[PDB]
Amino acid sequence: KLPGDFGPPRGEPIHAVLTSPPLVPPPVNRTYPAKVIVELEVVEKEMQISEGVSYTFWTFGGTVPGSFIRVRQGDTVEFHLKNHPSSKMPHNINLHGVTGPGGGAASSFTAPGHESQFTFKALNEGIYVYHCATAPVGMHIANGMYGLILVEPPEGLPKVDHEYYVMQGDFYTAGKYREKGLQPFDMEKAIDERPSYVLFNGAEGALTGDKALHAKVGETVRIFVGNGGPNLVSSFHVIGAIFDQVRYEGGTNVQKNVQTTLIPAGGAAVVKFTARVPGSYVLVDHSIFRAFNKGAMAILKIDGAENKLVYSGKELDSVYLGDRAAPNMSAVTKATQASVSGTLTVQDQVQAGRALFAGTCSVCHQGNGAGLPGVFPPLAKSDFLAADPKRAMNIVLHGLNGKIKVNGQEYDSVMPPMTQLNDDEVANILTYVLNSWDNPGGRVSAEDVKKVRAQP
Amino acid sequence: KLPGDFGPPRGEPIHAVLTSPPLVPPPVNRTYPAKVIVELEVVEKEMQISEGVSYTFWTFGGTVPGSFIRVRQGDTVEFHLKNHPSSKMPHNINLHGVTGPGGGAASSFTAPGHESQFTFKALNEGIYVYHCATAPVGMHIANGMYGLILVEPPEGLPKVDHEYYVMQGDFYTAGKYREKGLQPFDMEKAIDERPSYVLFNGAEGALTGDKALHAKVGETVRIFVGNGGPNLVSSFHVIGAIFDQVRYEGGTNVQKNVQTTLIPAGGAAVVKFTARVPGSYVLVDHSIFRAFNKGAMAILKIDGAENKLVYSGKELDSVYLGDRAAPNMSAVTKATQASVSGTLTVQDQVQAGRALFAGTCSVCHQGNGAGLPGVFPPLAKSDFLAADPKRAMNIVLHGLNGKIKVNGQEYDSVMPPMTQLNDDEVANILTYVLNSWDNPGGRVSAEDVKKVRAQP
Amino acid sequence: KLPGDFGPPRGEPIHAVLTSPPLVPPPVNRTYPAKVIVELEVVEKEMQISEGVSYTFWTFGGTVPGSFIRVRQGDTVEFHLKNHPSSKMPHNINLHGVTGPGGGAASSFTAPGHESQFTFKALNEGIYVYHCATAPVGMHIANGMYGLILVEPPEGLPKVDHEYYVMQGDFYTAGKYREKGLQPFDMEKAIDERPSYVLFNGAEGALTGDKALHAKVGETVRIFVGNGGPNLVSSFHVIGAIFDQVRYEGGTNVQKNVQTTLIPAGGAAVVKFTARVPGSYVLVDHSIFRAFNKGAMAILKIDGAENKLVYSGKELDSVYLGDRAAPNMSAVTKATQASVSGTLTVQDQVQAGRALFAGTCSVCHQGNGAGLPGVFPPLAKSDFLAADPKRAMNIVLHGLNGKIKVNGQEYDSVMPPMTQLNDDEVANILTYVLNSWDNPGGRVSAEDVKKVRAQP
Ligand code: HEC
Ligand code: HEC
Ligand code: HEC
Ligand SMILES: [Cu+2]
Ligand SMILES: [Cu+2]
Ligand SMILES: [Cu+2]
Ligand SMILES: [Cu+2]
Ligand SMILES: [Cu+2]
Ligand SMILES: [Cu+2]
Repeated sequence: KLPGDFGPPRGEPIHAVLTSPPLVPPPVNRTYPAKVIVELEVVEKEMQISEGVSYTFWTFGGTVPGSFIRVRQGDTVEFHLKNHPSSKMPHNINLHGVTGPGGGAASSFTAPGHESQFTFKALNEGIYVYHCATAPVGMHIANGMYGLILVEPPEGLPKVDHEYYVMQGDFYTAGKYREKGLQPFDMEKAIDERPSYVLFNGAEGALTGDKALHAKVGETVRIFVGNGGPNLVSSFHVIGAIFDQVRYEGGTNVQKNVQTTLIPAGGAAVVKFTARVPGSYVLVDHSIFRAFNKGAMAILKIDGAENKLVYSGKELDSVYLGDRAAPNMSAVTKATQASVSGTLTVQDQVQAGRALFAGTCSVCHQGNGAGLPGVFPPLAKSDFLAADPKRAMNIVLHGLNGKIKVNGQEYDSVMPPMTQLNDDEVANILTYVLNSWDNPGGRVSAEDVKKVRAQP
Repeated sequence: KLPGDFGPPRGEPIHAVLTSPPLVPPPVNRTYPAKVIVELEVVEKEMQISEGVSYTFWTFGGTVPGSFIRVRQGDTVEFHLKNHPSSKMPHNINLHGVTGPGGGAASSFTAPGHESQFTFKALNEGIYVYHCATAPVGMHIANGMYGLILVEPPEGLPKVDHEYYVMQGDFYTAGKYREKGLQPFDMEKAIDERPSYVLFNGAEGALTGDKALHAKVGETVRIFVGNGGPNLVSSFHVIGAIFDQVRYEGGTNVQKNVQTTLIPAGGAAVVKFTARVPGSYVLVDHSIFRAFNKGAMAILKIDGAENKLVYSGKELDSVYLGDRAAPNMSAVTKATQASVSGTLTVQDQVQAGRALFAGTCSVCHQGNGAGLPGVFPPLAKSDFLAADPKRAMNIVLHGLNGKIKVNGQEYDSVMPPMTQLNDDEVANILTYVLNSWDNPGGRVSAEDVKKVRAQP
Repeated sequence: KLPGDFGPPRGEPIHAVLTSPPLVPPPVNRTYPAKVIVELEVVEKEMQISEGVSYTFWTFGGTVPGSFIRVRQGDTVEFHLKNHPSSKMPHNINLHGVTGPGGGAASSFTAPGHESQFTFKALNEGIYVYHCATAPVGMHIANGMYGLILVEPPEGLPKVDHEYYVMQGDFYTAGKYREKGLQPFDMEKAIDERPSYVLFNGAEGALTGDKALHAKVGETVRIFVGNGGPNLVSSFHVIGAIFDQVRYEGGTNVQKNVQTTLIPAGGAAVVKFTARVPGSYVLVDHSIFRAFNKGAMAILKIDGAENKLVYSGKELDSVYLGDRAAPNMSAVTKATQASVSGTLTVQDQVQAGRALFAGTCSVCHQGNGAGLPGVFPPLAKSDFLAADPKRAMNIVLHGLNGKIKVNGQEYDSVMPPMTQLNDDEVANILTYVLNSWDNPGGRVSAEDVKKVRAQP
């Protein structure tokens, strides 16, 4: 007999439990094969990919990644794909782990307002990516059409305290990283495999700050980790921790005691972690510019007792978490909305600048702007700043080096350029600085920065 | 004793069986070590990399990938490399799995019209890439100079019903993807790892349509899978199926029951598949823009009985196979030749357009141009098209959105731009549309499209 | 108990042995857990990334990669990070394998002239990358802030004859590959993952020529192999040899008998090799343009007796090692310094050209400039060259094809363009050619080449 040869479906049909990320459906907890009816609906919708940056996502079930599907090896799955009548595109589905043409894609082609169905036996146990397979396939996947399906072994997976759902994807916007507004898909960037964002669960900050995953010291955590791509291979890593186990798809091989593991485009793995020390543990793609310049960071926050014999030291994690150490960056979202409305206040800018100043500036100038005498000059009550507050725009954009004097102290160092910052970002940061620490006040606009950036 | 310590060569020397892709030489079927004489000749030659796109390939044995070499662990191999006198470049060979300097490259340097020889013992069992290692090494590999050598274990590999030879490579043309004509190698793209094509066996469509690999339900298939690079790592995947086994090079580890596996640049693996359900099973690099935008798709076609208990659904695989669902795209080849000759007819364009319309347009407008009332507007007898057939060029290149009326029905949707299409492609597709379904006829030329593309 | 539950530290504290690449500290050779005090100092310093190309590296311990740290599983490590007062940036450290927030980064933030300390228990055996984790994290890593820490199993690793330390990194210069002078970090290239250099141990030629690693026939070699990134995944390969074992981080899985293995960004592996045949064995990233166009080649040189039954052939390894076959390229370094000083002589240029001519030109024109009658035309006493020595600049930059006559012999072949060569390189090569083999003498300057390159 084939694999999953467990007998005919028994009992009543089961109408399947789908879940939204980062959560997983419960274990099926049964010892017999069932007929499982799955209903999944495609929805095309604008969502925020980053604070003040909107994108038209194409979704399975209203989320990126799509709704999580959980069945048992040997089940017969009757799959219903609906395409919402608001959709502009046709869609379909390819489930990895399906035995058949297109993994279902050949049978699930569904126009807006229609529904398709096909049936498959889940022969292969494992964790599997599913995704849309409608031409142009890459555009559909790039727009967010991917998720996971778990096919349990017949005895179920071992019990753990938490199960979570995390999926990486690469995204291609016409605009640059953190450029505000509704950003179109960019086919040229996509073909060249040059993403503007690389994210977990469809957005910057999806799993950071107040949206972190949780567990307690001593608890076990299983994460179902997908890589939807379309194009990147993840050097998937947990900062400050180790994986007890890493298992790809339905593979017989299991790797144990590793921290860094390569996930193919379209690949999926199950990882397991045991919490040992409190704090924030960071899931990243260790192709590091993805993690720290394009959004590829997610957090597991562990609460419980300290273990000073295992780890003893200070906890200044804003030095690397930067602007994602805080609970959120809602001040940026709000400043952007107010700017679109034409109602942007000085305070709107100050609070957005405060959020962005973390990491970006604070690593050298400190959270309080004091700097460090002789090494980093102060922004707090800075005579150099007050002498020519406009020149601060050039300093941020193009850097500063050479001998300067600030508040009666000599400096001879190097501030790197930060040209990657967008005009609103520079404007907001500088407005924050001007309105803090007894600086002269006033404001810098995005338009001011635009003019300075354009100077030869 | 070293590995492969099986005794001295016995018997008469064996003059080795080389094969062209996608076929493999027979199992050596012997229990003793032999002296094996291998003769391989380099040939530089123009071949079609895509329909109407020529490239000057540099080849081992006249093909990309090069001729497959099959020996037994413990054999002594006397390797003769000839370089055809028509060659312009010198060449050599590095066989992975060889124990010695350059894997042979140090001893096989061969000018045009010359022959070299070196001898090695095959100590290491496994599947191995070989390639040219002549400066500039990357240019030689990019031009197609790679293949596989199998070193069998002494007892042979387990018997299977079919053995096939598939090798991925990344290619670098001065022109864009599907731009017609003789395309030079592009060193700048190659250094930047920005390929224009990513292919199996040296050409788009090498293993699709009427050139698919075959097997029957119940049969086992072994594929020797190489990645010649030069630069890309393949997220190697089979759509709608699973690999029973994946083994890299001569490694002791074997992974079982996986669908997606990472093959390094210069890597090789042996995969095994058991056919379970009829249909087309697609080998891809799941860095998806490679598979669906740059040519990285190959097909294994399985014939036999349906198994509706395992898979039950419709078979509309043109939705993802697109223009590669058909037996071939020879109409494109022919239209391109006629265009070069100055003898391009309306019918030449119509048939080339018909081939390209599959996937590219048919996913929304349907194979018969009818569209779907209220959702996708018709191209069949389209009053909107007839009203300004020229505007169709702008629609294809730059998309269309907003409210329009077509054949007495209102539409308010979005047709994405398709700027990646080349001028001949747009011209041919539109000529096909104009001459089908009682549309007004006439034709669009590549030159017409060029003018429209150049408008600001 | 956790992992590494071996008891409390015993004995006196041990002040740890750090080593500079390519060497490793000795095995700890003990059976009890210790308190180990580690002192590591950050130094920012200019070094040569390539001959005549300077870069401002940021280093742990004065080298790239940083000093190697070696402890035993179950040790308590008291980590002191100093930041030299000459530093312009703050720094910190994240050690993979540490159980705690940021792998230490949260507790080791250190301004110039300061010192930090934190303590951790080494629970996890394995080889691990460490790196700086100070915002912007990618810039710090790109500038060279990474190394390895080995956490031994309690019984120690098996004995071998040699242990070496090799770490790959990708680097991002404003200038192009081999463009001379002090090269700034290029943030735009880094974000796009488009490195100008890909190196082992921080420099082109760090481990080639007279800086090769050594062993003898019959000896075992262990290499601790890191990939610091920041961005690339290495298709890590040894030319002409095989790895007996490859083990990632602290993983339970060990792969045996492979030649090509994928190392994630931020990953580390221990590989083992047994020397069998004399010669030069090349460690490369087999994304081949990295290895042969961006510096990603290192050498293990094996001395001892020939084994003609295993490998019998000539040894012309300059065909692929090119300009790295020689002991060094010091003539390039010297010519560049003299050019900066305004004291560049004809002889300075001749010797620099001689070094660069290897591989680059010699593969076709031969080491003695004789070429091959009818196939490659001579540079030795070339009438074609003497007829218009200036035209040689265009020939190098833009190639040459078609019918020509040289020293009374007809040629009809193709010399590819070599536009990637920098102006000084072309000038030096041509000066070498003009002053060798009874050619007319004189010289070509970088400024001459610049003018020709700029012609339309
Ligand atoms: C990596 C260190 C570092 C970072 C990050 C950094 N700076 Fe600076 N900044 C400096 C140094 C050093 C100087 C002094 C330069 C010199 O010696 O020529 C400086 C100078 C300045 C000055 C002028 C002198 C003064 O004290 O008024 C301003 C204004 C300033 N920085 C603002 C910012 C802002 C705003 C940010 C973030 C957007 C930022 N800097 C990020 C190191 C840094
Ligand atoms: C993903 C869906 C999709 C694809 C693929 C697509 N179209 Fe369209 N096309 C549309 C939609 C929707 C409209 C109507 C746009 C609107 O509502 O503003 C349209 C409009 C048009 C029109 C004008 C209206 C009409 O019916 O005459 C033409 C002509 C056309 N398409 C031709 C093509 C051609 C040729 C191709 C392929 C090269 C193509 N389209 C590919 C969705 C698509
Ligand atoms: C891959 C082969 C190859 C390489 C590498 C190469 N050449 Fe050539 N070179 C040729 C060929 C072939 C010709 C003749 C072209 C023709 O037939 O039109 C040529 C022609 C020339 C000529 C003009 C004819 C003559 O003999 O004087 C010069 C000068 C020359 N090469 C110099 C160089 C220099 C300097 C280098 C390296 C920087 C170089 N070449 C690298 C193949 C090569
Ligand atoms: Cu879709
Ligand atoms: Cu897929
Ligand atoms: Cu070659
Ligand atoms: Cu190789
Ligand atoms: Cu640092
Ligand atoms: Cu790290």
